[PDB]
Amino acid sequence: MLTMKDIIRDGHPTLRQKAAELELPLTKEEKETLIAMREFLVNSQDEEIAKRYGLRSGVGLAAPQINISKRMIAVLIPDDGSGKSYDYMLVNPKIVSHSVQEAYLPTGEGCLSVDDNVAGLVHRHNRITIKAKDIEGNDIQLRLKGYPAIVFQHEIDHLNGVMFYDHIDKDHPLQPHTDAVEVLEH
Ligand SMILES: CCCCC[C@H](CC(=O)NO)C(=O)N[C@H](C(=O)N1CCC[C@H]1CO)C(C)C
Ligand SMILES: [Zn+2]
Repeated sequence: MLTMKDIIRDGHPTLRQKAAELELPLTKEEKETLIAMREFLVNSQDEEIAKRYGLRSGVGLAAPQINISKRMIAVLIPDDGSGKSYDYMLVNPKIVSHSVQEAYLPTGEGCLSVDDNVAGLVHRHNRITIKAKDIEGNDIQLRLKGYPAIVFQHEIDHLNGVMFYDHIDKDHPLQPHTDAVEVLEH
């Protein structure tokens, strides 16, 4: 069972490296790792379990965050009320296309590897199309918008050694870009 002790903190060199592409099929160890990454999110979102193991609630996790420099991510965004939910374990995810229009969460973003909050808007693409493989090597192509698009971009960034605060404007951190879409926290 993965817990906060497995999540490396900001400053660790692995978080700034470029994660390595995965060869398909994945080995048994890599599959178990990806499943455990997803299980971590599940547990983090369970009030009782998260309390018992002092887990910080999260909706996404990238292999580099547990010191594994491989291009694998897990996203677990619960139903927001629209009936839409996102439960994906992706291998070699890549954004193949995206909108020019940007989007951002009004209160900024948080990271499991970053202990203290960092104020500032993180502008990302409002719409993206991702191609990736699933845990069994099959093909997956997602068309995402708004909140989920932001979460997947946050995770993919980890695979390229990019941290959310890298996007924050030094001078005007809370100034939304022209025509950027404000995404309600959901
Ligand atoms: C904008 C991108 C969001 C997805 C990623 C992050 C987790 C992370 O560090 N991934 O690499 C997350 O879940 N962050 C948390 C988060 O913002 N959450 C988790 C559940 C609901 C929501 C609001 O608190 C925080 C509090 C650590
Ligand atoms: Zn993060």
